[PDB]
Amino acid sequence: DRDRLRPPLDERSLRDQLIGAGSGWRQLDVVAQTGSTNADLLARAASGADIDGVVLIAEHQTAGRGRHGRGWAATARAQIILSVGVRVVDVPVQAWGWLSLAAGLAVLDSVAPLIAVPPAETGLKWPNDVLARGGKLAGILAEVAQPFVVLGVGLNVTQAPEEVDPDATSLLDLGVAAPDRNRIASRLLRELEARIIQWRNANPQLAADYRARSLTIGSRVRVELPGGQDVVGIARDIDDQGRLCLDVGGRTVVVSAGDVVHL
Ligand SMILES: Nc1ncnc2c1ncn2[C@H]1CNC[C@@H](COS(=O)(=O)NC(=O)CCCC[C@@H]2SC[C@@H]3NC(=O)N[C@@H]32)O1
Repeated sequence: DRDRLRPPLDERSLRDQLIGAGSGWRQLDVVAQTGSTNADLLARAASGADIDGVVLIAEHQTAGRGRHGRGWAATARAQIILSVGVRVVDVPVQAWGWLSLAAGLAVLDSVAPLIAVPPAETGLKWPNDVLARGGKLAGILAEVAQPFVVLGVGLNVTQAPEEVDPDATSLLDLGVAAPDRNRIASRLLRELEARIIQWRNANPQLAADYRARSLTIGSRVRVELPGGQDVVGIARDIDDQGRLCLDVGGRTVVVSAGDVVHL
């Protein structure tokens, strides 16, 4: 059973590795349990905390939140569940969508080398679902608390799909025999720091790297839009606002938000 593969995080070691000269992370806490790490960081910002470069990791999360008012499920120590704060006020608002795409890229790049063979449908589903073998390996949620965005990552490490969602997968289920969450969390946060810096500086490599890992671009898709309408087309590109560009029988439709199904 998977619980024998879920030792606790080592908070001291993470701080040792991630906080100090050369690193932009300013604070890191591991809590045993909370409702929602995104909610917690937002609440800190709401009461005046400077949450830029602040990391909050929860071993367990009981009232997790997904995009568009959905949920996120977890069992204790089975995921890496974290939120970070990012000051965004210095960047034009039209570019903030790319911060969420950057986070997906970082999560993917941090775990991709751990999988034995790269199986089909492994990469990013727009916006930033991390997929492996067509299963959802991580979900990312970005929320605003001016002058910040809070980025939240739920990454299935040993999480069983029946525990959370039938379309989920985990590093364990992909063949990582003994995943080390301290190693993985450190890699994730180092990748994320670089991608946040690229985003802040409008580095073209961010969009290029996102395209290189996109499962959505080039695919026939059905996109379920907020408001409950569907559009079926072929995904062609992402624009400068991080929006999905669809070819719908020769007519272009640009979507800011939606649920993508690869057909
Ligand atoms: N562990 C699962 N694996 C894979 N699929 C799942 C799982 N738990 C439900 N799901 C499914 C169930 N249906 C809804 C769906 C929500 O998907 S969603 O709209 O694309 N949103 C997301 O994927 C964003 C999720 C962000 C979660 C992080 S955890 C740390 C932070 N704090 C917080 O409250 N939210 C963020 O997730």
